[PDB]
Order: sequence, then structure tokens, then C-alpha cells
Amino acid sequence: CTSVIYTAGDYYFGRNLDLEVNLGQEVVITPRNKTLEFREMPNLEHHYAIIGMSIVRDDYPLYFDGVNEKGVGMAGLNFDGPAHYFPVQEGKDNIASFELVPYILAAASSVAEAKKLLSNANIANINFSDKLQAAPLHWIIADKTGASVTVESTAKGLNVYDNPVGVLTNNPEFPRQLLNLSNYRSVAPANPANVFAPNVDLPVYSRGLGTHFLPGGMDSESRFVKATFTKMHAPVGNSEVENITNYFHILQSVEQQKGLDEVAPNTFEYTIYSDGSNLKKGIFYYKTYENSQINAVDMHKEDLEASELITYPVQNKQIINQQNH
Amino acid sequence: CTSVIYTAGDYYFGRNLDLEVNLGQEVVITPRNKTLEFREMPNLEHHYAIIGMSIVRDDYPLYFDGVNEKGVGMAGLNFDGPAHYFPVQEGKDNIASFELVPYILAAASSVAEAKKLLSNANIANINFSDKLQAAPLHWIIADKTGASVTVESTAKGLNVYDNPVGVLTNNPEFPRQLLNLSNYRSVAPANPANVFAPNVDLPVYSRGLGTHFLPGGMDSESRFVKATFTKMHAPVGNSEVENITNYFHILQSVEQQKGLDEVAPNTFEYTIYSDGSNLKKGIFYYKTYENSQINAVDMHKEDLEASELITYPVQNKQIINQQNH
Amino acid sequence: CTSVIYTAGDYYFGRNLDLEVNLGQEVVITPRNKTLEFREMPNLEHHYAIIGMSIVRDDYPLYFDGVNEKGVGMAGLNFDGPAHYFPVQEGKDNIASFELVPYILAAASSVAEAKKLLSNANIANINFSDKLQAAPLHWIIADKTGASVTVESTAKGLNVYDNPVGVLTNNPEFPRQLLNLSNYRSVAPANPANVFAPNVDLPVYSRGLGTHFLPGGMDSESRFVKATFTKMHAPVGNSEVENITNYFHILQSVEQQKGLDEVAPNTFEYTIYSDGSNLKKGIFYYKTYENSQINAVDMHKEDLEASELITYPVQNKQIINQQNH
Amino acid sequence: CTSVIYTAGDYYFGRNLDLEVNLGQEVVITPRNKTLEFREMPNLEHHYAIIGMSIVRDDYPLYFDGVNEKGVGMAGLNFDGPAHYFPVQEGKDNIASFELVPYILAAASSVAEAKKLLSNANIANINFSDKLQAAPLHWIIADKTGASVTVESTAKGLNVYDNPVGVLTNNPEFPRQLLNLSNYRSVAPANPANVFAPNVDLPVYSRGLGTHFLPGGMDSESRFVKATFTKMHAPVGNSEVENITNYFHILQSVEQQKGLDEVAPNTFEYTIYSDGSNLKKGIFYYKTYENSQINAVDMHKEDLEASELITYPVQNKQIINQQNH
Repeated sequence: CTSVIYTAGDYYFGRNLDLEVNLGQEVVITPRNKTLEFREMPNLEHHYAIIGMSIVRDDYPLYFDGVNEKGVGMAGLNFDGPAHYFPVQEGKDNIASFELVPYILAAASSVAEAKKLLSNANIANINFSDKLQAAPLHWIIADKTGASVTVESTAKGLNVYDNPVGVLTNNPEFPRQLLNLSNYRSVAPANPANVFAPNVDLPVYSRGLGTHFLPGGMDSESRFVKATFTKMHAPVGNSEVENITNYFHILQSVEQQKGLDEVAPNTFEYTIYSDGSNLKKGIFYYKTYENSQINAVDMHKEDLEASELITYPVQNKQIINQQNH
Repeated sequence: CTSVIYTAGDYYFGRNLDLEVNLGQEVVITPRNKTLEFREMPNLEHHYAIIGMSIVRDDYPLYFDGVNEKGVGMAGLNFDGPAHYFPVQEGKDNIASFELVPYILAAASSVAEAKKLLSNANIANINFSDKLQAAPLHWIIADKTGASVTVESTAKGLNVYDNPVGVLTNNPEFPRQLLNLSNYRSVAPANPANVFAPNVDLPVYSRGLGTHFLPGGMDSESRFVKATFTKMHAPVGNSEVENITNYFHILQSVEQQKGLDEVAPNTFEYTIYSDGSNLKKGIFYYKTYENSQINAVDMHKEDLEASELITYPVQNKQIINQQNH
Repeated sequence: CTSVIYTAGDYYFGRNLDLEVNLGQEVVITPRNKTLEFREMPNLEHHYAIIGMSIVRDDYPLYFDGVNEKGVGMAGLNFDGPAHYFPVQEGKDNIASFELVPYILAAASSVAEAKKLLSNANIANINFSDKLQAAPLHWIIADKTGASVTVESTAKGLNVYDNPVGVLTNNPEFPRQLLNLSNYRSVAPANPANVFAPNVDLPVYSRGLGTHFLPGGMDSESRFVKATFTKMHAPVGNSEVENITNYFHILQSVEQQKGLDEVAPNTFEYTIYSDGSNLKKGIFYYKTYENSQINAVDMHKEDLEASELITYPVQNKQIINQQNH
Repeated sequence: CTSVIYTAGDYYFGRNLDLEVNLGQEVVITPRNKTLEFREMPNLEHHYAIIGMSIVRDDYPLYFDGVNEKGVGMAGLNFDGPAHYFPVQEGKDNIASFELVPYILAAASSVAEAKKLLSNANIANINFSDKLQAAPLHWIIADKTGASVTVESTAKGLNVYDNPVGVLTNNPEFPRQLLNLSNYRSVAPANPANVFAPNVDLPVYSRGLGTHFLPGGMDSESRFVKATFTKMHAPVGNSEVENITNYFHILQSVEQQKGLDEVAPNTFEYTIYSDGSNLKKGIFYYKTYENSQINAVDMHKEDLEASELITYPVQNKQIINQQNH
């Protein structure tokens, strides 16, 4: 998985979900008056409206990622190994891993408020059910000011790190992942000057040599570096349509194609979907691996004062424009 | 630019066109009875039908790439530096660089026949006009048997190389480009065994480490390696729609996003379009940078006995499916 | 800097010292009855004999690295950034950074005993003097059983990590440095099988392609990977002379040549000396950058019951064998 | 193998010889009046004096490399695959592969003269004997002006290329090897500015990050890049002793340690010797893998008017300075 905030125009947040099987994901709008229950905290009877990619069990929106009406975005990304959840702790705001995205998107109007909400929190080892055990995750939170943080619960406890690049992938822990970027300081979009052998003619035989050492692997560190470079050098678009076009090109740079990331015999981790939302306008856009046409769900076309989840199925059939006849 | 033959199903051939400006490209069908004039060879009054991406000047189809009705595909890719064209030579079949794609697609029913057509050929330094000077190019030819060759005219003369990987990008010359793949023999989709320090626990902290050293740069060598890996490990799809979906994912792996390959101030080489055709059925598919929906032009829905070029404009507006209302 | 334990024969421990200036280093033997004073712990009036590379101030052996008569080796390596020393703490064994190598080598007969000695320790922010301020360091301890640990005092406190590779360089912190080795699992001394494009002839045009992705940079991460590979694949020598020959070849693989690691204008970090000792026999061997002949100081040829430091100057003139006359 | 000219002081030329077995190499001086026989050219009864590393069969100096009294150096390096020798050709100066180094060093007073001597030459497929078949080689020639060329006989014929970097290793052919350096234009001794994410703090956590992408592998391309960087950034020494010290540090950067380059089970290509000569003074220096002390053979201490080969055995026992007693 790879999640980014693209800081152009209204600003755009979302993620690639990389996995070897589909999950039953659908587009879910949680309206302001849908009651959100929590295992160790008060229920939220009224809260911010949410739109995102989710599964639904027992009428609960188990979000993979989403954005709320106040311009806050959040995504949960696989974190298998470092992730550690703790027993319920007296005097701490105890949040199950499956509750964290619904809770923050319901309650926080900014990254700054999300930090306050997490300042006395504990990610508790609470399973949704016997069928759905807690999965190892970490999270990125971003908002329409451009701010973002990385939330990791590990053996050390709960850490909320400023995220200066607005990117997150999988392992390792965030300080290690961020430090690795320093190894790539010399990589650039423009052709490098010859500092290797300055008094020797070393012909520039190809365009693009500025990115000769840019990683293109399927692994988590490679994708973190390549996605950071791609988002940091993305254009400033003119329109909203240009900006969402540019956004998906960022995510596409670290898409995992089928066949390239083998996790078991005949089994490959690939980008099952890519989504991104306009943070100011609450428009959710997504593509699936099987359909290249972008789909848009505008949360404000719905009844955000409703009290039941509103859902749409992901359009996963390739829609080809038959241009001639 | 990157061109590939994807050897699944009916087999699929095409290219990314990477450039810093649009060219006026359109989809062009050359029917069997469109007369094709040649500067130093007999006119072809009747020939195979062609579909591809082209510009048109003086009613001549200046193809960037295309396929013909017999399942032969061909693409011209920038080759600035090594490319050399020669004066017209007595006793040689003299072909202008701008004529080579129209000529081979009109006259050859296989890569094998294309080899015979080139066995006494000379790529002549003939300009289309004073406005359109000859550009430095090399070419890949592929067919529905899976065969392919790389055609390069350099200071050494005209070389036609067997292409064992069915891929071509830009510089350097093909033997050098092919040899470079040997440096990547150890890169694989599956997780590598620990041969680095076999008696030490080196945890597999991420999926995808098989491709940790896979290049992700924008330059010609990086894209050649990454595209070869991606096509060599692409799935065998079930349907025609799955196969064209898989095909564009191959090309997408080496797409050049805006902002990453700077060629002059504020000027970036990016993938202006991607196309790919079913070699058996003569269906041409394409995307533009600005539109993620795939477009299809079926050559057999046209009058292939016509005598005038048939053209369609590239659909370059992002077509977003507005899912809710 | 790079420190290694070479697990062949009697076993051999030492380090490259990489710096941009000389330090006044000399070879120092601390005999059993040289009193070693400590700022916050009892003096050691009798202890194990030590030999190593050191400077001497106020008749105190400020060791960079050394080994003791019981087969324990220890080295202090620059750790600028992560290193943090704490105020003196009640109820903790408080050890100044400049005391740690003299103390462990004087008091510990094994890595296991060194772990016990550090189990309630605090690396205190105590300067040797106003002229010699505390420098940021971390340490490797190894012994003749092959065991080794990495000692780091950071903002987290004092950590003593099992060191499964018997190597240490500079930044970053040890868990991050060790995790990075997992990225190199596929690198090997033998030629790799073609898993990149298995059905394509990719000729093995050079020997040594197993190490094509082995780092050769001057930076701390590059040297950690290359030194680990080189020591892990070093031969098992026949004699003691062959083993010390093999040992220096390990250190030489990550030597920093003058001109390659620029730290300020005209200023280069280079390997000012390399040393290594037979852990069982207490023989200290060293080379300087300016002299390629190995020099040996056998600690047991000295009076190890003495009470004063015994010193030898480093032989830093190139001794060339004039073979003909 | 790796051969370099180090352009400091009097200038210094030589090579690492990398192989999996010893060859019986000795130091050989060919005096001016030693008759040199040639299979297809006139004998040289009088010629320039030569010193170098060689084997001797039938009183013929089969040089691996050497320098002559006029400041010309030459080395033969393995070139298995591209190397092609031709039948004896009428009207060409036909030179056996085993004769080329003795011939050029005997007859040429500069690289420019060596070019003239090769302008009508053919490297003929002539074996020294049935026991010593012709081995595949290419060659570097350098002189005390700093000039150098690369000599390759391949399927294309005989090519003599200007060598702008004064380095040669093994495969591939020289234009490909030289072009590969352009991929490393951004590698430098100084710390790189942050062009990757310019508005983000990417801490410089280690010195030496300028060379983070510098290759450290055992293969021919890796060693070519690393040796070129190391020689191009070597210091300008003060004395002759400093210069020969600096020279061996250049060769040491691409030494192949035992255990790292496996060519068959239990069989490793390693640097059996390293040599380098003062081009102006005709002093030959060498080390063996087993002996770190530099050895010097001054050709002018010999009778250069003699008519028989003068030989010295390589000092291959480690000479350790026993500093204490």
C-alpha cells in the first residue's frame, strides 16, 4: 500500500491498496447522524460525515481509508511485524485498531485536533469479532492545510510523528523509513552535472538520467522513495479535472502490477484499487485494477443528515470507449 | 518511449510515446487501396491495411507506430545520437526514415518477411519536406507469432537484430541495451533466499524484496529493464478485455509522469499517449496522459477496400464516471 | 570507521579508524597493575592486561579500541547524532564515554560478563577535561567465542544489542543498520541464476556478477553492508600468518581512500589506520594509511605485571623492500 | 583485472591481476639487446628496455604487463567473449596476442608511436605453442604524458580507442564500458545537495553520502566505475613515496578479496598481485595477495645493455615487522 497527500489546488488524499485478494471493498458514506459505537469510549451519535473505501459488518463501516467533510483524510496500511496493540489501560482513551479510522474521521476537524485526540490514547488489542481478528496496521492522517502525521503503535507504545513528506507505505517504522530518503538526496528530475569525472566528456546519452538511481521495486522501501519523489515533483494543475488526473499518475508510479510481487505460489500482491479525494469538496475518486476509468462519488450529493450507511459498489469492469462503428 | 509485444492470448503490440509536447497525433487507418508513394522505390497501389497512431501531411500517413491486418506491428522510437542515415545508394532498396513504418506495415505479412524486405535496404537521409526534417529513430517490428526484431541504422550501417525480449526503448544501441539485462539476472518476483549471510537471520520485513534492485528511473536504460521485467512476468489473462487491461498495466509500469524527467526549464518529457493493438483482430486501443479511459478503434469496422485515409481524433478529455446523483 | 570480528582460527578483532586528521594515536599496553581511575566507580587497582590503539593524557589510556588478555575486544566508533549521554544517576553504574573501553577491557572476561557489567549502567555526560570534551560514540564488544554485542546510548537510554554479524560502522542506530542487510539477501559470491527472464539467454559476460549490487560507497550504510559481506565470505585460513593476511583484506574492502569522502573543502575522511588482534594470543597488528607493511606488538612479550603504561609509536613511514641492487 | 594510469608526479602505471590460480609470475627485465623474435614480423635485435610481470617460456618474456624505459606502459587483460583473433593476413603487420605487449614496449616511445605501429596491424590467431594456446585479451597502453588508448581485436576487426579515463577492466567492449560511466555523473566525493525533496529536511546522517551509489561489486563493470572514480579523485602526492602509496590505494579500491567472486565450487577469482611503475624512472613496484609489503625493482640498477632476461621472484611471504621484543 501507498498513501499520499497531493498538495495542489484543493489538495487530494488517498491510497493504493496492495493485496493478493479482493476484500469486498465498497464505497461507504457515513452520514453525520449514523451512530458510531466504540468498545471503550462513548458512542458518537453525531459527528462529521465520512466518505471512503470500506467493508461493512454488522452495519459498522470498517474503513480502509477515507476523508471527512472537514478536509481530514486518513488511511490504514499493513504494518506486519512492528505493529503492537496493548491491553485496555485504565485512564487511557482505548481505541481498537478497527475503530481508529472511523473515530478520527468522525471526531477530528484537522490534523492538529487529531493529535489532541490521540495525546492520551492506547491502541487496544480488541478484535472486531471472532471472524475478523485485529490486523497489524499503521496510519497516515492528513488535512487540507497540507499537514500530516504518521500514527504507529509498536512495542515502544503509541507514537504520532510529524510526516514532512505526506507519504506512507508499509514496513519499517516511520523514523527508519524517513531516514532512508536521505540516501536519495542526489536524485533529481534534471540531468545531473558531471561531478563524477569533471574533466572527462561523459555524454548525456538519454534523457531522464537525473532519476537513474530512483527505485522501481515492489517492496515497501522502494515504493516509499519513488512515491515521495513522484508527489514532490508533481505539477500544479490548472483545473480540478487536471488535478485528479495528476493525482492518479502519482499513485500509478508505485502501482504493483500482477506478476511482479509474488507472496506465495501463483499468488501476487497487486494494487486492487487506487482512490483519492478532493479534501475541500468531499469528492471521492477511485479506480480498480480491472477498470481504468475514474469513478467519482460526491459525498455532498447524498443526505449527510441521514442515520444509515450509504453504499456504492466499486465499478470493477473495464469500460472501454468504442470509438468507431 | 517504450514499445512491447505482450505474448498472451491473441498477442498485443504497441508503445508509450514519451515527449515534452503534443504532436497532433490522431488514429489513422490506411486502407488496402490507399496508394502509398515512396521516394526511391515503387509506389504501393495495393497493400495490407494499417491502423496506428500518426500525423498526416499531404495525405501521407506519417506513422509513429501501427499494426497491419496480417498481425505485424512496428514502432519508431527516438534514437538521437546513434541513428545515422545514408545517401541514396545505387543497387540498394533506399527507404526514408519517415517511410519505414508505412512501408513495412504495408508490405510485410510477418517479421520473417520484414527481414527479407530489409536484407538489401538502406535507410536514406531523405527529408519528408523542408518543414519536416528526418528525425533520428530506431524501430521494433513484432508479429502475432511472437517474433520480433530491432532495426537500427547507425554509422556501422543497417542492422536487423533478433529481439529476444520483445521490448525497445531509446538509446543506447540494441546489443548494449540487451547486454545490460544480464546485470539484473538475480531480480525476481519471489522473495530471495538469504545467500548474503546464510547463517544469520535477515528478516523478510517487506513483501516484494525480489524486485528491490529493479530500476524505476525515467531514463532509457532504466525503462528497458523495468519494462522487460514487467512484460516477462505479466499474467496470462482469461479474456480479451483482461488481456488489454494487463497490457496497459505493462506500459504503465514505465510511464513517465509529468515533473520527473526535466529536459529544459519547465519542460518535461512525459507519456503523451499509450497504445496497444490486438495483433490477430486488428483492434487498436489507446489512452492519453489526460484521459484514463481506454479507447478502441476496430480496423475491421471500417472499409478496408477504401482508397483514402480514415482518421479519428484522440480522446484527450478525462471521462469520469459520475457514479452518484 | 568499521570494526569486525573475523571468526577464523584464533579469531581476530579490530577496526578501521576513518577520520580527516591524525590524532596522535600510539600502541598502548595497559598492564594488570596499572591503576585505572574512574570518575563515578571504584578504581581498578588490578585487572586484565589490555593492548590497543590509544592516546594518552594524564597517564590515562584513552583507548580507541583494544583487546584484553582474556580474548575480549572492544572499539569505539563515531556516532554523531544518535549518541546521547545522561547526567550522573543515583543507583546506576555511571561510566563516562571515555572510560567505557578501558573499563570493559579491564573488567570483563567475556561478552557475557560485559553484558552483566552493563546491566545497570548509565553512560554519563562526563568530559575527560575542558580540553577533551566527550565525543559521540557507540561501541562493539566481541570475544574469542565469536559472540559480540553493540552498545548504544541514545535518547532512549542504554541499549546492548546482540550483534549477529560481528560488524559495526557509524550511523544509524544498530537495529536500523541491521535491518538494512535484509535488502541485500540476494547478493552472493556465485553467479546468479537467471530468474529475471528465465526463458531468455542473458549471457554471463563477466565473473563476479553475484556482487553486482554490492555497495562500494564511503558512507556508513554502504560500508556496513560491504564489510558484512566481505567478512561473512572470508576464507578459513591455514596458519596464523594467513589469517592475519585475510583479516586485513576484510578491512581493506571498506577502506576510505583519500579524495573520495570530502567532509569540508580540501578535507577528506580516510582510513588513518587499520588494526586487528589475535584474541587468543594477544598479538596486536596494525597498518597505517602511509605504510603498507603490517606491524605486530605481542602483548605477552611485555611485563604484564607492571604498573605503568607501555607505549610504541605507530610506524607510519612506507617501508619498501628494495629487491634489486 | 584492473589497470590504471595515475596522473600524479612522474605518473604511475600498472594493474591488478585477478585470477583463481597463480601463474608462475616473476619480475622480468628485458634489456635493450635481448633479441625478441616475432612469428610474422622482423626480429627486434635492439630495442627499448622493458620491466614488468611475466612468465618465461623458451627464454621469451610472456609479459602480463610492463613499462619501458621511454615511459610507455601496457597491460593485457582478460577479454573472454568479445576477443577475436584473425588468420594471418597478407599486407598487414601480423602480431600474435602473446607478442603484443613485448612488441609495443620494445618498439614504441609513446602512445602516439604505438598508434602508428598499430595502424596497419592484425592480431593473428597464432598460439605460442601447443601447451600455451592464445588467450582472449584486450590491452591498455599509456605513457608518461598521460595519454592512453584501449586496443581491442573483436569480430569487427582491430580497434584502437582513445581512453579518456586511463582505466581498463574486462568485458564488455570499450565503447560500452565507457558509456556506462555516464550513468554515474551524479556520484561525487562531497555531500550532495538535497535536490530530491528540496523543501524537506533530509538530514545528512553520515559522511560519504556523495558515493552512496558507487559500485562495490567484484564484476568487471562495477570495478571499472569504482576504479575510474578512485583514480580521478586520488590526491596529488608530495613525494615519490607518497605517490606510490597513493597508487596502491587506487588499485586496492577494486581488489577482489578471496571468497567474494566464486567462479566454480571452492574456486575464487582474487587479486593475485598488484603492480605499478614510475613511468619516468622505470621503477617497478608490486605487492602480492599474501604479502602487504611493497617491493621495488629499479630497472636502471640492472645492465640494460645485456642480452639475456633478468628475473626476480615475487616476494609472496607476508613480511611482518615485529615491533616489540
